[PDB]
Amino acid sequence: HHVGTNTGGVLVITDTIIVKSGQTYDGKGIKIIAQGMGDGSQSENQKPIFKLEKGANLKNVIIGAPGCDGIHCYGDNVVENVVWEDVGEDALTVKSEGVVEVIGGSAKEAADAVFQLNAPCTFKVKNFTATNIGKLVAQNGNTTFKVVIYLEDVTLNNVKSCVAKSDSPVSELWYHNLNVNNCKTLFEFPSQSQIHQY
Ligand SMILES: O=C(O)[C@H]1O[C@H](O)[C@H](O)[C@@H](O)[C@H]1O
Ligand SMILES: [Ca+2]
Ligand SMILES: [Ca+2]
Ligand SMILES: [Ca+2]
Ligand SMILES: [Ca+2]
Repeated sequence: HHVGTNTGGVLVITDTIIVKSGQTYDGKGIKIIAQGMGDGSQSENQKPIFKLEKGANLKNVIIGAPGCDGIHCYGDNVVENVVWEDVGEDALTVKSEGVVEVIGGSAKEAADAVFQLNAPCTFKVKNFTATNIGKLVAQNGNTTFKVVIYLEDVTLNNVKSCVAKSDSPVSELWYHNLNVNNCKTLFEFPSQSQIHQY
């Protein structure tokens, strides 16, 4: 496990990092601390640490407290080996349509949702651990567009509300090698038949 060459460095930022289409931001293990962008509370007007435009990728960062409004993803994004040490309002939001994959990494201390889906998308969480969270995935409340969520090799500990919540009857959640400890209720969807294994 060659840890990255920026490991032990801390980057203090005062504005959102914008990653453009076709660009990959590779932090090489850098820890990011945002200043002036939010306190990581549940206040809904914090800034994102990263804005990933459509077709942008992000890898190998640690997001330190304050988690602010985390990572905004505008579709067709891969987010690989990102560690949220203390999730802010949420960890990652899907803001526009496309495929978004979170592969590797982990999240801890989400007072409410880790992943927030606000546009129709295909959303995959793979090889991921999260501890002390309200929900792993939430589709924006009272919306009825379609998301399809895949949880593959995911381990969850201490889930206060549920693994995933959606108010959309057309949305679907598919899981494969999902391990959950200390969780209220697994899935808050209009019908449990929207949830499938594979
Ligand atoms: O964090 C977010 O994306 C969301 O959080 C809340 O659910 C809010 O009601 C939404 O409109 C959106 O702001
Ligand atoms: Ca929110
Ligand atoms: Ca937190
Ligand atoms: Ca948010
Ligand atoms: Ca919230």
